[PDB]
Amino acid sequence: LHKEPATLIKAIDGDTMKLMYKGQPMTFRLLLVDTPETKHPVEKYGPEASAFTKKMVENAKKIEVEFDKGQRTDKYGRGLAYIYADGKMVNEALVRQGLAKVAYVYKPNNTHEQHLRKSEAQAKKEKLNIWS
Amino acid sequence: LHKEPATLIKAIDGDTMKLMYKGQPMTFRLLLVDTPETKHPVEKYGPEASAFTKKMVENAKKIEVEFDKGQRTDKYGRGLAYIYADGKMVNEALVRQGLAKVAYVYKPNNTHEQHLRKSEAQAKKEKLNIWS
Ligand SMILES: Cc1cn([C@H]2C[C@H](OP(=O)(O)O)[C@@H](COP(=O)(O)O)O2)c(=O)[nH]c1=O
Ligand SMILES: Cc1cn([C@H]2C[C@H](OP(=O)(O)O)[C@@H](COP(=O)(O)O)O2)c(=O)[nH]c1=O
Ligand SMILES: [Ca+2]
Ligand SMILES: [Ca+2]
Repeated sequence: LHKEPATLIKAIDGDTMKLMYKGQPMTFRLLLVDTPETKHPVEKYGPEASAFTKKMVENAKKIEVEFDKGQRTDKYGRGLAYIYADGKMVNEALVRQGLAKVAYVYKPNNTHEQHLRKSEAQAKKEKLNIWS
Repeated sequence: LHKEPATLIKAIDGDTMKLMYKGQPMTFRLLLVDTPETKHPVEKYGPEASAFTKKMVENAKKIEVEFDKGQRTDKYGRGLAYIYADGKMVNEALVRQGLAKVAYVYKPNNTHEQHLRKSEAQAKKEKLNIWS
């Protein structure tokens, strides 16, 4: 796996954002996590998660995307990646805060599954947000 | 944020101590500050800060811990908190004396950041210890 540059266009919610990738606007969805819903007819913590992600990506010097080993886009045409803001994985950051659950683990896009799972466990142990 | 009871087990240095929290021994590290080093291969004021903290927590009737809004432990498994000795925040007391600098401000655990920064400013104006 390798990290590639991208440019933030717009934060959408906790786990979705619009990025400029290779000179094309693309919706990206975070691999291996689910932040709570705020669009589809609002879950508890859905708003917080969004704010968190929005802040984390807006404030970054650099945004990078890292595809996994399998599919790079979902059925909705969303890029599927691990996305890093100045080197800190957004996917992990959310989970570590109890603002996301590890979810949608579709092989073979599961390289960071164990890392994320352990962040989840700590968050759960610390009774943070979703786990509170 | 809410204050929770704990029991002193041992003062370690200026910004680290061992407490009994919910019936288990844990190392705790003070949020938002850094006292000078005395362990890792001895900075100026390190010994002074240790003594201050040790005195403040040993003489207390009650010790309380106050977690902030995010992570409750660091990578070393140390609890991250605002610690209060008879209602007095140890973190602030140190800063107020110029025995610690405000440091390691890692969002979102930054609730008392401003209060501490003001204490620091006064300690600096007064040319205390580290700022002397
Ligand atoms: C994270 C992820 C989501 N998805 C799909 C699964 C869900 O589709 P369905 O809605 O049709 O079940 C949806 C979850 O995304 P959201 O959490 O953005 O809704 O996106 C993937 O196909 N692969 C992925 O890796
Ligand atoms: C105060 C604090 C320290 N730490 C870490 C940062 C430093 O890690 P590194 O040692 O890996 O740089 C270390 C500083 O504490 P000390 O002053 O006890 O060294 O503890 C946190 O991760 N979060 C915190 O809130
Ligand atoms: Ca979601
Ligand atoms: Ca220190």
